[PDB]
Amino acid sequence: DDVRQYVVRKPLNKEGKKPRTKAPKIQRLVTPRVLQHKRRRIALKKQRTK
RNA sequence: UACCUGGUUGAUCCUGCCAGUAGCAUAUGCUUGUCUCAAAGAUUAAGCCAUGCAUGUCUAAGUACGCACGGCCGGUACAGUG
Repeated sequence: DDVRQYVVRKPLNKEGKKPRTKAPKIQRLVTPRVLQHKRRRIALKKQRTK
């Protein structure tokens, strides 16, 4: 199930500006970038043994 | 430039120290147009201190839901500045 689906969103309704909603940056979220970093670390191990 | 002048005796020479003389430091006095460098609360009290300042710091790369601002496109977690 998707954690990013269920984020607690915060409204923002101040006069003189457009009413908008903010959401936080989710931490400890698996993304392609952390997986790419993991692959890079294992690659560094590979070249060191070679 | 390895230089001298004077002072004891009625007069001569000498030992001898002193005064003058030149440099360096500090202080001070009088005077003082221009320009270039430039020391400067050590000496006496490592005495005592009013007030202000003398040490802070962010990149693409630790943490951003402060609308403090700010475009989306709209379920697009997080634009970006901060």
